[PDB]
Amino acid sequence: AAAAAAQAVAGAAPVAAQQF
Repeated sequence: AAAAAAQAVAGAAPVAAQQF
């Protein structure tokens, strides 16, 4: 669970950064 959690956030982060 931890590894997956972390990986989804790492991947998502920069996307959100481009829009807000």
